[PDB]
Amino acid sequence: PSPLRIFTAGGTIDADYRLEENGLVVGDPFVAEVLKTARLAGAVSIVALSRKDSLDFTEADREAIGRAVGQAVEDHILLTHGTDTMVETARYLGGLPELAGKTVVLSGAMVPGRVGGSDAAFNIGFACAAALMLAPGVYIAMHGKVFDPAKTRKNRGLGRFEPI
Amino acid sequence: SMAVSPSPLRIFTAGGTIDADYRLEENGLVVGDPFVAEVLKTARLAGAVSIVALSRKDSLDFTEADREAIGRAVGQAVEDHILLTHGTDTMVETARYLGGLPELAGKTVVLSGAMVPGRVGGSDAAFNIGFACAAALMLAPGVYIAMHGKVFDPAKTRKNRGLGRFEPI
Amino acid sequence: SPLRIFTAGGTIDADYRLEENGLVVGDPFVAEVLKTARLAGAVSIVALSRKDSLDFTEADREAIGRAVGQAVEDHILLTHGTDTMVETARYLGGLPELAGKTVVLSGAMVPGRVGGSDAAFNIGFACAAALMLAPGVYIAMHGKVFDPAKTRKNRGLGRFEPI
Amino acid sequence: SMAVSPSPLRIFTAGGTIDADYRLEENGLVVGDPFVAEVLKTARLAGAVSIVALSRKDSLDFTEADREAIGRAVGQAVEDHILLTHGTDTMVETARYLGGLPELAGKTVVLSGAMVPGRVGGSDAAFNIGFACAAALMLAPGVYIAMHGKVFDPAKTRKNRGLGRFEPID
Ligand SMILES: N[C@@H](CC(=O)O)C(=O)O
Ligand SMILES: N[C@@H](CC(=O)O)C(=O)O
Repeated sequence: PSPLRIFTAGGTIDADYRLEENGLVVGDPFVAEVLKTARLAGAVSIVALSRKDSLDFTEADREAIGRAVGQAVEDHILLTHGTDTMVETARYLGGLPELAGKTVVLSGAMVPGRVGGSDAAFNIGFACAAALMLAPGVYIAMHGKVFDPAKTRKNRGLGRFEPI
Repeated sequence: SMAVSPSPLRIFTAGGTIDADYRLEENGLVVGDPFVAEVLKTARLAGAVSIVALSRKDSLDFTEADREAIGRAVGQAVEDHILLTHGTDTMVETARYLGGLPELAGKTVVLSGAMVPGRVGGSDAAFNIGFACAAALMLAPGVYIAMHGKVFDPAKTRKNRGLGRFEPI
Repeated sequence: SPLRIFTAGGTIDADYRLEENGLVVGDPFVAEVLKTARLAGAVSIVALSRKDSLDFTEADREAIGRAVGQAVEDHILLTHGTDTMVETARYLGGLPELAGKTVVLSGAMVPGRVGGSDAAFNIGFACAAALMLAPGVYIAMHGKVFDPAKTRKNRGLGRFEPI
Repeated sequence: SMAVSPSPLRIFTAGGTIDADYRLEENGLVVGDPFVAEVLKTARLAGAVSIVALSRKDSLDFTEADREAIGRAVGQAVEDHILLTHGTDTMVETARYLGGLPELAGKTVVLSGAMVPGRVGGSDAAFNIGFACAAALMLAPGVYIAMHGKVFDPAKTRKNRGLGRFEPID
């Protein structure tokens, strides 16, 4: 496979329990736990960007994410991210000429990887393949399919991303 | 019409380490229920995936006749995107055989599995199932092995039993 | 001897809900642990509450006492939040109608449905305690037995400790 | 002085299904590292439990010699509360053997294990470890099997291989 760069921006996928909080915080990146047992053949590296809930991201934050992705010489990019503003980040990156040669896939999980019954590990496998296999562009890989960010919204009534 | 989600992927299960499960009776692992069905239960899929049983043999005990029946089931599917979960010991044999079937020419057919049973701690299974479902949807028509976060050409691949990996010839 | 298990909620039973963007008190985790415990003996589970123990009032503890008093069983396990486990245990230890019973409170500092949880160990340990201890009221946590009158939850330490 | 938590329990490990783990070399389960150590890492214990490896043979491979070596290790512990994790197939034989040693008269010695490996989904292991730790602390001196959420008298217990359960002899 082509070299894959993974950026971690936080989200439910990375949530972990803290006694002090009496609840979940955004913890260490769950993608690193999945890849530790994936027996990878190829070149993959993981970079920490942010440990935020995506609800708390500003236009400034999205701009910083785009410049960070442009710092990678890799042409295949996975960004793990909260689902609540995944569409906004993806649309923002889709507009950056500097990223036009890259395949950039955003993913995450509706249930924390550290909670029972999580979609995280499946989503990570699916999104790593998507980052390696899709043509240049910006995509959301969730629910075992590929979404066009310009034509996607998160439907909270369904608990899924859906096309517009 | 209101939007209908397609179900473009079909999964077949042929057993293998991925599906092993502990049985008191035997004091060890047997080939059990398909682990791929457990991963997809919590994957919050937009579509559905039809999962069909073909076999629960060890991939070491496959004959001509077993490989031929897998070819018919895959050939008869309406879907053009197919994942076959399978033992790793003879995954190359099965993949090479399916490569020779003109009836599969318009289909993307991916074989995958796991070096560690899904029901054992520290398993590659869930990652490999996500990666392989993506590969089955995104690769051009052909027959592939998706393992170790990469895609292998069956004609140019062997299983290294001692090293626990697929590798190039 | 027959064991009766009451569930009053707590961290042990927390589960994720998409609606909440976080944890809520979910179904009792003790039922998931006992499902695979291959039990030989008579055990039954009753739902009492799904609160964070922080929201428990005197009336809440009173309802819990009457429910335990409805059980003919002499071996009782109560799963519960850790934050007011001492208050509930002290209240039950004052009820003459429960004097013949061994009543053990337990729970977990990490939710059973979160990785790295003490829940399953705590449930095994507490079920043994409920069956093996003399009549009384006890907290079983950290692999030992606490006397409620002489115990506090030290949030700085993250453990129950003697006073 | 400031309060010191005692460590009144010692754990010995003799193998068994509880400790099984998958090995690619073998294309199956072997007796791996002691699973009790994994349970106690996340148990938030007040004390500290010393865990001592005695054996990794399958319980069916135990000799008289092996049982004797286990009795000498248990007898030499200073702790009066002892848990021995073990295979279920010959747990009764090891338990009966220990029950005959005068050296163990003042100790509460509990044998436990699991019908399903701790590293396999749906395992009884973690429950059984919590139960057995409590049993080793709370039971009077003697030798016991703690399985299925109850305490067995080794002299009046058999392993039902078919049902994967310990049962009384009535
Ligand atoms: N509030 C979370 C929701 C999620 O990731 O599913 C986030 O956007 O970070
Ligand atoms: N806040 C929780 C803490 C715990 O159970 O550990 C409760 O009392 O419900």
